[PDB]
Amino acid sequence: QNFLSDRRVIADIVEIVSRTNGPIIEIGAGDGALTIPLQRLARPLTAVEVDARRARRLAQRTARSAPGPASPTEVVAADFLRYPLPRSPHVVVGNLPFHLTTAILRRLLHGPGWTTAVLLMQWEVARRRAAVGGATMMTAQWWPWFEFGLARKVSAASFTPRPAVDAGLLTITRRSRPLVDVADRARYQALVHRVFTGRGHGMAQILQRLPVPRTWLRANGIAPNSLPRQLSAAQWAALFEQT
Ligand SMILES: Nc1ncnc2c1ncn2[C@@H]1O[C@H](C[C@@H](N)CC[C@H](N)C(=O)O)[C@@H](O)[C@H]1O
Repeated sequence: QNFLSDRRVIADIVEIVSRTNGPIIEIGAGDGALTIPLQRLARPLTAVEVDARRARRLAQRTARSAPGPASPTEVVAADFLRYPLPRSPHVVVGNLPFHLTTAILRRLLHGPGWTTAVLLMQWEVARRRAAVGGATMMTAQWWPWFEFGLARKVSAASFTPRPAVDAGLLTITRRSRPLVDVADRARYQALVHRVFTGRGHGMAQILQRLPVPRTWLRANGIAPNSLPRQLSAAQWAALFEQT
């Protein structure tokens, strides 16, 4: 496991979390590198840590730095993949174990209540999720319900011990107005898969060899030679409504 040792990254994450509202849930709290600074935001906090011995040590540390028994942070010894997320508004934050990143992201994207997620993960994953240099199939598949932001790059030297690759700080925000109804999620995500894996050179050829009016692409501001990665969230949703 790679614990966050760079205090500047801690300050940066706390700065982003401080601009949000409501209760906070932290994934992989560890020794409390983020938990202790997050508790000073005076908001309700739940810190999740799968190592029970480490979770008990963290519960003592959070209580010691808290105003006292009468006033704070609940430390839960649990696997976040099995943790029931509340359906009420909350904010999620975490330094994710790099081998469980996509499973944790899947669990969060299908989960309720949370309005913002502030997550530390592998740099290549955070880059693809934030659509740096164009969107990937997974980003476009979640775009009607969420927005992704790349806050910063984080060197492997900012962790102890050092991971094999660098990291990225990713923000995710739940759209208050979804672009596609959640009931149509599986058909929407199937269409996005079909376009990213379809044969053809460019959108005009891809949409031809697929099970769309020929005037549709240019009327929606899409160049016929464009690649699926160049489409915006609004264009994917218009394509879903069309098909
Ligand atoms: N599935 C899980 N659910 C909740 N915690 C996890 C899970 N898997 C790993 N853990 C913990 O996730 C943490 C991930 C670490 N990269 C960071 C820990 C901590 N925030 C620190 O920076 O001090 C480790 O403390 C792991 O023990």
